[PDB]
Amino acid sequence: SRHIAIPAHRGLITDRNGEPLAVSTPVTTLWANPKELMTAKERWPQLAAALGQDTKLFADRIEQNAEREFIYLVRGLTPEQGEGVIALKVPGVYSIEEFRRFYPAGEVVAHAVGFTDVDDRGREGIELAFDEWLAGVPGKRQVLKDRRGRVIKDVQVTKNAKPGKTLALSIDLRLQYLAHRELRNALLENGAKAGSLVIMDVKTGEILAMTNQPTYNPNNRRNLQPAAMRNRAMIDVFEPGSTVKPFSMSAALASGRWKPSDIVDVYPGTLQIGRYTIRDVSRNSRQLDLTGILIKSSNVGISKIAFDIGAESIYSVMQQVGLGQDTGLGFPGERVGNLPNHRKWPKAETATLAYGYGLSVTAIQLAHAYAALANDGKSVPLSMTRVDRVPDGVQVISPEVASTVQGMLQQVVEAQGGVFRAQVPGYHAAGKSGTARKNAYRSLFAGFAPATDPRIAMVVVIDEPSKAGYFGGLVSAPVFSKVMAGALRLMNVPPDNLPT
Ligand SMILES: *C(=O)[C@@H](NC(=O)/C(=N\OC)c1csc(N)n1)[C@@H]1N=C(C(=O)O)C(=C)CS1
Repeated sequence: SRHIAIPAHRGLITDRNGEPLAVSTPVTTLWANPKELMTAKERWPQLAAALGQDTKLFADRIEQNAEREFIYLVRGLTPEQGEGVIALKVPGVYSIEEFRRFYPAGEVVAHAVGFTDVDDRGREGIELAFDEWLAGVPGKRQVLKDRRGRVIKDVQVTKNAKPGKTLALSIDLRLQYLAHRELRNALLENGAKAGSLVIMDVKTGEILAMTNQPTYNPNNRRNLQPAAMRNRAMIDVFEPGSTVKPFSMSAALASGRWKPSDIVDVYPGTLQIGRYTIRDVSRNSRQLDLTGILIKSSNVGISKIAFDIGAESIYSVMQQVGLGQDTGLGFPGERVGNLPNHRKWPKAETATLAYGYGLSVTAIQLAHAYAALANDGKSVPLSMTRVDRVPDGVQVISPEVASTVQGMLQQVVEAQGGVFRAQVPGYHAAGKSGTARKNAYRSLFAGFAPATDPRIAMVVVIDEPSKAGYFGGLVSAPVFSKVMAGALRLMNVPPDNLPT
């Protein structure tokens, strides 16, 4: 009276410049027909020894499967060892060439690229998200096999196997390597638990780099730490704190009620709402301008503006920029987080929202929001694939307001008492630091550069540094500076810190 398969070649994954990130490698699979093996039991020990398996257990397996016409012996071998096994001429042993992925960049892009399971199907990262694109379609062979199950003849092919298609990611391996190295070093210098760093192109929406620590070698899937396998930029939610204040400020400027030169009274550094007390870390301020509120990261100052303008305006900005919103990336394990909403906002939620307490975002969401702000208020859809034709953006923040806030974030980095460690020598940079209290802290910095014409947005999240420095401007700001400094030269962006 059979229907055997023709493996499809799994589609190549490259970075944006064509560097291979996931490559299908030929392997040899060996299967057997126990009906033939039963006629050649004397050959089994030599075959067993060559496969690794135990002599008596392997013999027990065949004796147990004597009546079956197909069984698997082994599925992953090099074609070097596959040819060595084939040369034994054992009756009933047949071979099939399959594919197993190899990841040339390994740990550098393990979380973004992801990996494949035993069936060459996508399980994590891009491999999973674009499995349909990458997998291709297996084919159906037909062969004449007699009563013994011996493949005697080849009668027909029922379906032709179609290879998967190539996919170019948005990731720039040069930028990915830099962010990976700098984030790892920063975690070691701070003795931190974990970290994430994302770089995005503000003009096209492309994710140029996305790294997390700890990472793993997807070529070493020796069943490592599941926790280490977490793509934190997409699956871990956190309260963004001060890094969300530029969006609260954007709502204030768009309200018509506030200008940067306006003053807010933040004395004595605390603000009471019933049983709840809002508190600033530095409580030696009285009058602060809107830029000063961001520089000093005054929670009181941002709260007073929020009460004046209303939480609805702030909620609308944070929602439209994507905080706690679906990214559209289609990553099955990716987290949306949560953006609290109310019909009538009470005072406590208005203040906490404006200073980012009780909100849940991802590092990718936080970065995308900063990308929209940097892109004069236009939100460009997120993309993990190279973008050749840029989709239309949505104007989420008015150009004037976004431009004004950009200037304010530049003063945060450049002005007296600002986050000078986030300065990117040679360029004008802008950003906002954050420190979230979980005696353990999370240190954040989000920003963009060059301020004169933003090109790149970046988010640096370091979880639980355990050394002396713990402020976002101390722990995460230097990482932004180091990575931003390298990324601008790697993209050949002209330095904008020039003389007047
Ligand atoms: C801004 O992020 C703000 N941080 C906080 O208010 C919090 N803890 O203070 C240490 C917080 C917000 S949500 C949560 N669970 N905890 C001020 N920002 C910074 C900064 O690093 O930018 C400071 C200079 C100190 S606190």
